[PDB]
Amino acid sequence: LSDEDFKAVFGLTRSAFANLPLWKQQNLKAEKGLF
Repeated sequence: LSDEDFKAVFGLTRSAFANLPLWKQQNLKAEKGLF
């Protein structure tokens, strides 16, 4: 998960992802297949 890859696959920055609730974080990770 490089910065641009993160932003690409999540459609948001690490900060904006961290801004998300834990369940949303895990949801997005799982959705992208990132364990």
